[PDB]
Amino acid sequence: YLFQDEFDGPAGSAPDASKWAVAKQYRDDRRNVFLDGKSNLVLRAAKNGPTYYSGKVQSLWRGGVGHTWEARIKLDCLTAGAWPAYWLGNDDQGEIDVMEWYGNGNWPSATTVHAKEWKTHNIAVDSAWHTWRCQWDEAGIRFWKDYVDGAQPYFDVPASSLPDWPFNGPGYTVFPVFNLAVAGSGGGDPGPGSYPADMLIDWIRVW
Ligand SMILES: [Mg+2]
Repeated sequence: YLFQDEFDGPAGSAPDASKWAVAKQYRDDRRNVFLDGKSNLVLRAAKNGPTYYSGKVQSLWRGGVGHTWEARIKLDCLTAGAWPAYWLGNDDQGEIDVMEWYGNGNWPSATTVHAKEWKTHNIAVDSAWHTWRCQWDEAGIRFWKDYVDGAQPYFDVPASSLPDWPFNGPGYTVFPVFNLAVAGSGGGDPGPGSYPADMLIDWIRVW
């Protein structure tokens, strides 16, 4: 693999500090961002009195065009207020939102490519383990859920379809992000929700 983390390690420990920056409400607290000892990174949103704390990690590694990206994710957080997301970010222009689920009761879970000009596709996601695959090459960006050899992508965004396509710029790269947001537009009010809520990631691989 060009980049991977299998999130192996003792229960309660931090994700690999050579690969991830833990967002510092997000906090760098092992109660909210921790390896579970069973090969998963856990991002946990928890209520501390009136206040919610949760977790987010950003990859220190950035990858460019021509690769396939896949993560295995379990959403134990499909509740009001919660907003789990797996995305490939860029500081400047563009974003690949591989998988988002919204706790606001209004927006369907979806995959979205942003050029600046965006394309979105609704996805179903429940609380079971699923894999989420993104191939991003010169010609476009396409996606699979629970890939098996020869499966067709559920969503294909040709580079040509978005005139302001940033992704073929020289040296353009993206960083993987996993986060479990609470409230905001996508999460809605967490009051009626069930906390603590967990987003689990078994692995991310890029090749
Ligand atoms: Mg693992």
